[PDB]
Amino acid sequence: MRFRPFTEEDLDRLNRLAGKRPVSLGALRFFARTGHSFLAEEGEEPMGFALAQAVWQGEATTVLVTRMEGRSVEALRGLLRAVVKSAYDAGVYEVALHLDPERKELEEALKAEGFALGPLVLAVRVLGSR
Repeated sequence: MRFRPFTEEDLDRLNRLAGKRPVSLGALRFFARTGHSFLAEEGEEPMGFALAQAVWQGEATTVLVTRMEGRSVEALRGLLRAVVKSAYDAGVYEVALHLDPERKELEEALKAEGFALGPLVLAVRVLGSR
């Protein structure tokens, strides 16, 4: 298992991991530039990815993970660790992401990597695209 930044040449790798929610090249390019996004692979096989960016919240920075995918707890843990280290080296105050409670592997990985789960819940109103 290894963890590294991804580039445009990794589009197919990320999309092999993305299920029915593809990653566009535009999204790949944005996230490759943040310094907080990574890909996991076991040998040549893609095993996970994390898309994240720094968000100023007025007094401090949160690194917000938009998306994480992973085929094993090990992959997810290592991605969490890479995101956390990129946040820590940059003096970022916290790392946040949204957990779907049915994703049991991610729940296990978050806990193992020292994340507090809840009690805040995501409230969303979808307006749609032009």
